[PDB]
Amino acid sequence: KFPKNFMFGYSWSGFQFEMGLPGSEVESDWWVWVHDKENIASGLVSGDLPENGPAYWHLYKQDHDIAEKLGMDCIRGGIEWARIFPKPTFDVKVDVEKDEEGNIISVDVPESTIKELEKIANMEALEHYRKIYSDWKERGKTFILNLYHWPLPLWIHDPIAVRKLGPDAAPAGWLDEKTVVEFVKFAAFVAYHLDDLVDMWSTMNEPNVVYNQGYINLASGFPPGFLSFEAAEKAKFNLIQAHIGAYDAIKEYSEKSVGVIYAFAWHDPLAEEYKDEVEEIRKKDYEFVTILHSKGKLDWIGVNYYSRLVYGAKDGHLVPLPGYGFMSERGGFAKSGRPASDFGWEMYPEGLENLLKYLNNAYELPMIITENGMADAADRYRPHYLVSHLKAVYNAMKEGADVRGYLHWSLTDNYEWAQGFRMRFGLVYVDFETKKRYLRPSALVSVK
Repeated sequence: KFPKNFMFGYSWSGFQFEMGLPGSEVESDWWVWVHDKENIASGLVSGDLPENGPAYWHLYKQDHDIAEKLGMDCIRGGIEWARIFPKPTFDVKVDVEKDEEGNIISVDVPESTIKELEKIANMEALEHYRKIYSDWKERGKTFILNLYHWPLPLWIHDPIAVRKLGPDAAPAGWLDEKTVVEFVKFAAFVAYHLDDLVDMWSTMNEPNVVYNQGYINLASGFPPGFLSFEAAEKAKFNLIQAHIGAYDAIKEYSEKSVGVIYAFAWHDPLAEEYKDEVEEIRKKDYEFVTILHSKGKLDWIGVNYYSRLVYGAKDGHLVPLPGYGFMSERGGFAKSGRPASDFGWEMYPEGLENLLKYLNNAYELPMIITENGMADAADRYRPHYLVSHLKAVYNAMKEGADVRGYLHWSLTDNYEWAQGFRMRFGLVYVDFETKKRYLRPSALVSVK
């Protein structure tokens, strides 16, 4: 048994879910990126398109109904910046204070600025977000809103251009210090308008995945797809600012818990001799969260756990080894003998149990499993994945970890970014031609 107040649910993100029937469609850096001819042709993206997705924007009522009757009481979803401000906000001026080193101290966004923003915002789309959030909230359920889930406005980031001409030649995204301010406006705008429907906030989702995959692991098919550690560091730095600033903006219009949602790989030493060196890596990997903790800008943490990384020696440097964790064979078995998801991600509930105790000891904050699931078209392993991983959470809690819920990823199949639709994470299958929902048997583990 889990505590009386422990929430069960799921999570969705705008890009992967909203689009699917005409009307839905929204220009963003990511959109352009998955439509780019060069990218599709070179195999760097699936060539699947998000406008062929599950169409949640229209079909949210059914999905909610399904989740409800599956006993779910909490959803964590998003709102898409590029959907709310298709047109730039730069001309709506705000007073911004900076120190010597070039840090952000404040960004005043009064009620009047919100009104000036209403003029150029898509209030049509905002109203639709209300309908969607209300549909769930008025059922007497909990909702968590996450402000950023990767796509940016085209007027913020043009990844094609950035890649061909370099960041000085186009809207550079999280490389332009300007982008942080505009995001802050966005945060305040959203707080002001939607707080009545939100129980808890998250400034952003997996920002570590964004800066690392976009500017270092080119193989990932993330934008803008060019190699530079300096770029990565800079993007990381501005994402930290964006969080801090958005935290202050939400607080100025809401009295609720604000946190962040983060990609927590569990790191494991192949051999006992590396144990120390691997803990050093844990620190570096989670540093993003460590930082925000130390500035007092985290009321809670969104844990997103899937698999692990195993480190060993190669030609003298210590690196993450193939055949383990996220680097296992797709639809096969890791070296450990654990099976892997269709994404080639090892099944490793142990990691989550270890992780939660690590994060509780390190931060002593309230946590929610804001993402946990697997790509399994066949529902071959999902049922065990679920039950094993819930057991892992339950164990961590017994040893003192403060965990207030679990949100699976996800209710329905959706658009797994550069991998298209071949990665299906849903407890509910979706026929992307008919947009029809059919539950996988694993969905009934949840009816409990």
